[PDB]
Amino acid sequence: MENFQKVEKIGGVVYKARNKLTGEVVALKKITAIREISLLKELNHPNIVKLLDVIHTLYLVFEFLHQDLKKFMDASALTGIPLPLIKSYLFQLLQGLAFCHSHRVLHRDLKPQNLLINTEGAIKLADFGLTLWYRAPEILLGCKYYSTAVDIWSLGCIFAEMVTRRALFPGDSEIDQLFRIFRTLGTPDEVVWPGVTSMPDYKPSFPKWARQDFSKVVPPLDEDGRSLLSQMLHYDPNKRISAKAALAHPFFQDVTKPVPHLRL
Ligand SMILES: CC(=O)Nc1nccc(-c2c(C)nc3ccccn23)n1
Repeated sequence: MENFQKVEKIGGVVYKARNKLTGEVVALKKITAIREISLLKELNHPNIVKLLDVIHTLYLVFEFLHQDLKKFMDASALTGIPLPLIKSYLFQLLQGLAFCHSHRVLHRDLKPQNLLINTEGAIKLADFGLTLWYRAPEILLGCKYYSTAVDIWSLGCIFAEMVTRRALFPGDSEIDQLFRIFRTLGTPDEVVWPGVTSMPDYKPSFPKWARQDFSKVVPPLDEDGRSLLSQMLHYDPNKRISAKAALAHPFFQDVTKPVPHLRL
């Protein structure tokens, strides 16, 4: 760590830093684990933040990117992110997740704060392999052996927030999170989700709300985009669309790679 000069606090704790002798600016994270971290160094992809070095002496040295998606959404709040720029970001994240998922690795806590962007129009996943708003309902209902579907759920909540400029399900506790999901998509039962009533934290006493129309939940989104969102938010994890199959959805027929307007 004598080889690094802390520039500033970025957001254990994460620091922007300069390799005192090398030229690189980098993002430095101060934290069976050692072996797990060694499997991540080899998990390299254009939509995954690069893990440069693992220093057990345990610090993690990542590639640096200049902005997170949460701050970018706040700066675009007045006018909103142009739809072609929303569509490009979703397409790329789906590529990232498809990659992770084919090597059996989950993210588990996806959110706007850990999604990083550059001037080139690229978007990357961070915290891979290491707020309740983006949490999948199987996690809330006590399933202990949850699947890659938990990430697809989280990415759909994020898709929706970009389009509407509001958080889809902004809960401040586990039961609040759950009841907001229920009020929008209807309380789940054995019809839509087989096995649901025999989950560790399921209660037969849950209120029974009815489902709302998707044209109400994300109005300005066109029909292809609303179709894909409803398959990313299916209650049953085995019905939820996989990353690979979402990439072939007709929503991405006309996809491009626009450049964003970033003020750094
Ligand atoms: C502006 C910015 O956050 N850049 C950046 N580059 C690379 C990595 C990270 C990073 C990593 C590795 N973990 C977290 C957690 C929260 C926010 C950013 N990060 N952050």
